[PDB]
Amino acid sequence: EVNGTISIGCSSLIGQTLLPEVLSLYNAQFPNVEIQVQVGSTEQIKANHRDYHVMITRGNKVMNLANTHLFNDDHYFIFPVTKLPFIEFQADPIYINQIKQWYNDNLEQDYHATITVDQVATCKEMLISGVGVTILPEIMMKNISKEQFEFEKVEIDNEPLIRSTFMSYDPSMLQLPQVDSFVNLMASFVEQP
Amino acid sequence: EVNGTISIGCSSLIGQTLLPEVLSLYNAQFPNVEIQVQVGSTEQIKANHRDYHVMITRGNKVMNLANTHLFNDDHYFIFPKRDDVTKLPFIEFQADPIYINQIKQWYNDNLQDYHATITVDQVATCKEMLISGVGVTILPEIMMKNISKEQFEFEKVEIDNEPLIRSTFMSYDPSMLQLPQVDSFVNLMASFVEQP
Repeated sequence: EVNGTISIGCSSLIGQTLLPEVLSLYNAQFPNVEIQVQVGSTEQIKANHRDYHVMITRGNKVMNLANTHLFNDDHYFIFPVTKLPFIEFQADPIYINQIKQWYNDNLEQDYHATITVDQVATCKEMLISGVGVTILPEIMMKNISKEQFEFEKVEIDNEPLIRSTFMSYDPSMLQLPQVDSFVNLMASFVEQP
Repeated sequence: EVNGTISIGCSSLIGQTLLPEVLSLYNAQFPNVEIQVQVGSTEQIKANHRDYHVMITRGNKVMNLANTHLFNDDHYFIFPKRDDVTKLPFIEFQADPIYINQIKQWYNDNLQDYHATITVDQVATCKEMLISGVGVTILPEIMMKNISKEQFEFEKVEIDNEPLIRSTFMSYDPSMLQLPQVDSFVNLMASFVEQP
């Protein structure tokens, strides 16, 4: 009975972790809805906001839209250290600067990124294949061998480095049944029992 | 010693499969080279070709560049462990239309009419959608690692028949070979893709 098209734009990391799980529920409850997913950078998604009924991004609340905080991720420094290449991914400069500062503080030498990549997913695969060491958000940490790697929680002044994920939309869109459906499902999905 | 910076642009699927393996080798041999990787659509990459010293894309050779064929992928139709499979949603990814039309055609021939219920941009998302039980899909074989052979069956895609294959290419401006870090990367790829 609910049946249009919903166009979702989200951070790339979300598209390989949260979103498939969410879409399994959604499609099961609303099978007659056609789903389009586009992934990319937050800044990309925000730039293209008009293409999307709903955006899921990382960083901060988006301007002139409703926002729902979905969750926070912790971070882990992952290594087989000063001599190994650090793999840096692309994000807003405040967050990268927290990681740089942490590396400078808790390691001996100066932070230098030998390899820089767009996406966290690529970064993780670079890690798994031995290219170097990196820091990951914990939601990206599954299927990394606990035998080959060590995991150290990243804290700054004894407070975990965290990143927030948000769902953003124009409240007016809730007039579209298929969108209202997705936003409500999502309010439920992000609560913990 | 080889240094400077190399800027690589590739298809998104390549950044999770081939490229880490290649970059482990490359960084081991040429530790003083700074590496930048950008992933995306073959369209996107080719559009931004001036940001990149080297591109690795899927489809066909790129125009006004040197091209090196790297390899070919087979394809598998993947579904929960089967002939009640047309009642399940099919997940389509974005690629050039000839390629997508082969997949559609094969579906129509071998199964109901093709209809994508979920469409996503990247093959990797498509695979994670598969793993999470959203539906069934066709994947290139290089994307099939870690898909539980306990939960899923794998059927090879053939068209008259003639497996459905997709080609990967490395493209570059031959003048770039004057940059030692680029000449290095390209020669390394030449042997990386050969098989013992």
